[PDB]
Amino acid sequence: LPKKELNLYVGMSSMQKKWYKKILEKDESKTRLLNIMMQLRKCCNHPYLFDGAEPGPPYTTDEHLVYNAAKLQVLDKLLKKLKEEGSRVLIFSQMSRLLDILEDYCYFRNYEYCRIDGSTAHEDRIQAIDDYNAPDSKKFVFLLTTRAGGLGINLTSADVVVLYDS
DNA sequence: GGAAACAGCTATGACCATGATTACGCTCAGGATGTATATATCTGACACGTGCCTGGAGACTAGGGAGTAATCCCCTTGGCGGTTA
Repeated sequence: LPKKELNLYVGMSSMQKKWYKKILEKDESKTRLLNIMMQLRKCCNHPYLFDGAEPGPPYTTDEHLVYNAAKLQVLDKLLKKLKEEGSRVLIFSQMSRLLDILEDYCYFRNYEYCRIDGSTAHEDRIQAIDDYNAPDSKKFVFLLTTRAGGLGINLTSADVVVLYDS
């Protein structure tokens, strides 16, 4: 059985277009751009990563996060579809900090999962893998990094794997 | 009927409360003192004219400092992963 591949070209969120211009035109201000590569990469990845895109002193946790994000709207659609389809999904990303927001947004949707990140533990890696690969595991999603997570482990219990970033 | 025993009354001392007195401080008094003020008058120093002259300001040439292009490559940068003190 082969594998399918689709590249979900989604438009960059209009809400963060303010800050994306604020990065291109150097408009928010008075910070580093020593690696314009990464700065645009983080804005390409997620807006709240720039330390002030989340204005709330209580830091509200609601649909605004998926609202202000370009990708998570398609993610929310695909998570709803794959939940009914029973697809056991794996998510890969580069920024461990971004995964915190996904961990927070996983809490919002109340999914079971296990978060493996660079330098979590030794026994925690084993146990989180076991719970995810446990038979009939309801851990519908699985947070994982890119350069720390997928270098030899087998996840045949899963079928669909999604990249947040390239 | 007498003696003991207890109870109540009385007085006195003790202790606390109030009144006065005093002393000390201070804040007014008042004196002492030293300071500001004004004024009228010297006077020396600062400002200004005069003369002069030599640096300043052009005027002119020439030759390499500075300026730019192109090139490159090494290095700083940043995020992570995983340790541990």
